[PDB]
Amino acid sequence: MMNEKILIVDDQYGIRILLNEVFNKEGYQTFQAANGLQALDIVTKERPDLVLLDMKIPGMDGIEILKRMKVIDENIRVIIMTAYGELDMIQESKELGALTHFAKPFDIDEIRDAVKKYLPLKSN
Repeated sequence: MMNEKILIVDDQYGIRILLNEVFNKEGYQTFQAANGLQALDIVTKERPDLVLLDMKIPGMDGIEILKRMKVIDENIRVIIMTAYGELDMIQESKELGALTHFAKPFDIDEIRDAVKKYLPLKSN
């Protein structure tokens, strides 16, 4: 316990400001990205333990991005965000290296709850 680097990977604007302000006051230094390529760049200059991959990006599937994250360090918690039902490679995704897979529309309460339950942060 002694760090809090998060990386929000996504292109659609809007949610990037929700996870930012929320993880901003809560006490988390999250960043912003888009193409998996960038997510890796910041992951190498920051090496965050929480990586959010949005499969709703208009370009490619982050599925491969994760494979690269775990390959670097199996001790890297990387969450995902896609359909909240049709499990398309979501059940196996975690098996490789993905805590859980949120979806949209999601609730800032369930997001700050799981994250706060995963990584430890100044509380009380």
